[PDB]
Amino acid sequence: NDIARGFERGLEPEKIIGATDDLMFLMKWKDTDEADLVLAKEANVKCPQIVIAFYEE
Ligand code: NA
Repeated sequence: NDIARGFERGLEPEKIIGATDDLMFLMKWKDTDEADLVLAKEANVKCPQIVIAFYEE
């Protein structure tokens, strides 16, 4: 889970580009070309609309 502290970077999420197994999302950050793992449990709460756009895919 330590593998997935992307939020601590303090950037704004933009878009989930992937997932893997505790469920994790590869999160892409706004305006940069960078992505890091964050825990789905935590993304649900911090950026629910973005979590949801990932599912409608
Ligand atoms: Na959101």
